[PDB]
Amino acid sequence: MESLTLQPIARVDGTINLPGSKSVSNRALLLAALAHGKTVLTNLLDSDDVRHMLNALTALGVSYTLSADRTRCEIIGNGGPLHAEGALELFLGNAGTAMRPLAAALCLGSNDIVLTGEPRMKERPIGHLVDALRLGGAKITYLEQENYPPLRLQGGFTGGNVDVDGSVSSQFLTALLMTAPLAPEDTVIRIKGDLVSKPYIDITLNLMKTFGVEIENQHYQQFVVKGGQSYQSPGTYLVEGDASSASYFLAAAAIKGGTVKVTGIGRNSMQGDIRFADVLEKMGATICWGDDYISCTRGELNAIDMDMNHIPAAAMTIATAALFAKGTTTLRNIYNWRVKETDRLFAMATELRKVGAEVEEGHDYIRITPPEKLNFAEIATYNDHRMAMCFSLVALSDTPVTILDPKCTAKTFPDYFEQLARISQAA
Ligand SMILES: C[C@](O[C@@H]1CC(C(=O)O)=C[C@@H](OP(=O)(O)O)[C@H]1O)(OP(=O)(O)O)C(=O)O
Repeated sequence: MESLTLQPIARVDGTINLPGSKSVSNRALLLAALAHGKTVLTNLLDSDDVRHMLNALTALGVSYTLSADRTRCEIIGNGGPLHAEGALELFLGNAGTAMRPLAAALCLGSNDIVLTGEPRMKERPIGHLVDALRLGGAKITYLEQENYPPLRLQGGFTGGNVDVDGSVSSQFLTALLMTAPLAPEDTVIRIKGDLVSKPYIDITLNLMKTFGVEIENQHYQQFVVKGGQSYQSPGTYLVEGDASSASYFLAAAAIKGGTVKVTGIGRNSMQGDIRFADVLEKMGATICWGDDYISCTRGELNAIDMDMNHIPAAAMTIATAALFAKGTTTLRNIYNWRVKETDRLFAMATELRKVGAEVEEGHDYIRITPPEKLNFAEIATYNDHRMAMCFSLVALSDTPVTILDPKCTAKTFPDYFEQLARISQAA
């Protein structure tokens, strides 16, 4: 068991050029692979989730080249649905943005492919997506627990009337949206009830349009898609910096700045997590917006009580930032934290108490009352990059913190600790 100990950080200040967005990167790679023509992606993220998508594309026969730092990728589009037979196994780590989208996309035409991943991925739900794909004609088999990967895909999604549950993950709808345009028949996707993580759907539609396809969005309750379309290379495409990864650095400034500026995202970003900056502002920090940067400057930090369903990833960062705020913070409507890299409500509550907070772990919310002063803890990270990054903020205090399995940040941000160190100042 590897670990990293962070000594107290007296002040943070500086500029971070953000690693590429994981959400945009994996959507762009799959759309580029399906598209006609050569796509050149720049500012692509190099992290485990992207690497698993790249390996899957290699396995499927897609040709591409990567620059030395793996942030520039020249992809030769397949000009249509990807194919493989013989129950070829694609190992997808714990990448939801590879597992959910490929589970749908590979249902086009005939195929015989198995999708699997790390143990935790076999515990992340996918039944709502499988139900929807089957309504459209796909043949899908659960090889282990019903409603979870691994899956054996045998093709057959032709389109039609498809209902999909949007209450647990927006990724199921995302996967259907990217797939349906290439199906032979038109598809009408009806959302059953609620839709969580709605901003990620806007990221999907934005990327689909960049690749030549638009659909009819009826108030997010129903989506009308014309079949028989084709994705087309947009030529060179710049991947946005990752707004979820930015959250740690902006929160660091709100706690212990200084001014921290992150570049690669700005007021025009398509990512929902730039709204994390509005939460810091509500807590008392000062935010500056640019075309290609967001900056945060220390002001004060007051507790808040907010529904965080629109920024589930960055919301975790408020849970540790809350340790430094005045008052009790409550984060609501975040049930799906439970079905991600780990059950994040259980994990966040457990680790927060270790550094001294009094915490109520609600079924779909968390309430945090900070201690007068933090104490040292060895933080468990649950194979979850975000637990490691969130708890790194404990060091913006008088106490060091030890983070177990620090390399788990590689899921989306291999260089996280060096980047936090870059803005950490002793004076
Ligand atoms: C969970 C995480 O990020 C998810 C990425 C994502 C997307 O479509 O790009 C949508 C959200 O999932 P949901 O709709 O289920 O809330 C995010 O939480 O990772 P993932 O890609 O493995 O699912 C994360 O990085 O924290």
